[PDB]
Amino acid sequence: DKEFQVLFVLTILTLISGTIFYSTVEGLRPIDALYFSVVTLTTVGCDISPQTDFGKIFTILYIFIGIGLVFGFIHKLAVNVQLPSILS
Amino acid sequence: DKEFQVLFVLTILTLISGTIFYSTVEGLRPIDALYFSVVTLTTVGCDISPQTDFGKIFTILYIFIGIGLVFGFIHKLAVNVQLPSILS
Amino acid sequence: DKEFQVLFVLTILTLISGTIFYSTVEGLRPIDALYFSVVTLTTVGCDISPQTDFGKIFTILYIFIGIGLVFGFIHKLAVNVQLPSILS
Amino acid sequence: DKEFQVLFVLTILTLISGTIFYSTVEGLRPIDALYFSVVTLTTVGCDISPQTDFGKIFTILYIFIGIGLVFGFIHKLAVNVQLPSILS
Ligand SMILES: [Ba+2]
Ligand SMILES: [Ba+2]
Ligand SMILES: [Rb+]
Ligand SMILES: [Rb+]
Repeated sequence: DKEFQVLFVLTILTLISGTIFYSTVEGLRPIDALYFSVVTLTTVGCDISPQTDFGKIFTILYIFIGIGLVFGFIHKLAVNVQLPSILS
Repeated sequence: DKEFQVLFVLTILTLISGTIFYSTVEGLRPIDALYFSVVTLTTVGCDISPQTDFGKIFTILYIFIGIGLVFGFIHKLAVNVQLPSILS
Repeated sequence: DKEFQVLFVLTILTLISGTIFYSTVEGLRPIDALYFSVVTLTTVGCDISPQTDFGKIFTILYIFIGIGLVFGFIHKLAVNVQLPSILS
Repeated sequence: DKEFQVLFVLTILTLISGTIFYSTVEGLRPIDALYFSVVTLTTVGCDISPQTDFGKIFTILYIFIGIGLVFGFIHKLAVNVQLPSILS
């Protein structure tokens, strides 16, 4: 699907931005930065929190911007891929 | 859009109320109070929990009143604003 | 509203059940048990986790049963109360 | 219902996969592995985070694949089963 493709690409770019930011500013390992971005944007959350004020401000903006996109991608993956394969 | 503007203003006022409350009652720094309000209303959560009973009661009420508004704002941002990707 | 009334009553009974359970089995203070039930059923989550296996099993069942009801109540409070008052 | 049964079976299989994985890779007790899978897929979250990189990668993928199915099961339970309250 085309819109699923654009949602996938935007989700990947968002997770890449989060990885880069949290590895630079918060000094996380790249895998830890990626995990934090993922559990944050899916609203799972973890015991980790940003320590710098820049990290906290960016996390607020990142949450507000990326929750909608990550969950649009999850919803489209569920409704246009997972449902037909289940029907099979 | 107008409804988007109402939702933005209400979200800002809700986060301001949360910031003021958690900086007064829970003694958090204002940036920390804002971060806690944001991660609470978006259901992300963090390792911080209110220590006073007043903080806990206010958080229960704050969750129930503000989750709907915050996620309405996120949805309207993602749909009525976050679609310039249609310029694909 | 009638269905809003039944959703409110069911949410109150669910939070009461959670308060009683987590104050007895997990030894929490009643306010702490109520706060844990609230942040759990709204998927906010907190740093607290049940220590007993009974608490963990009950929490799994409680999550699955009460997320749908708590969020039906939140959705109805947003759509049948908050929206018209906003329009005013 | 039949779709409810498919969703229940898929949810059980997903939680079983999560239990097995988190008990092997992360060394959790089986009850703890099941609890972590449940609170992760429902987006509640807990103070536990995977310690191995394999655990983190698997959790990212597990979140993205299972959130849709788990919440479809919760919705179908709450709507097609949790309405005997209509006997009001
Ligand atoms: Ba959620
Ligand atoms: Ba948490
Ligand atoms: Rb959540
Ligand atoms: Rb959470």
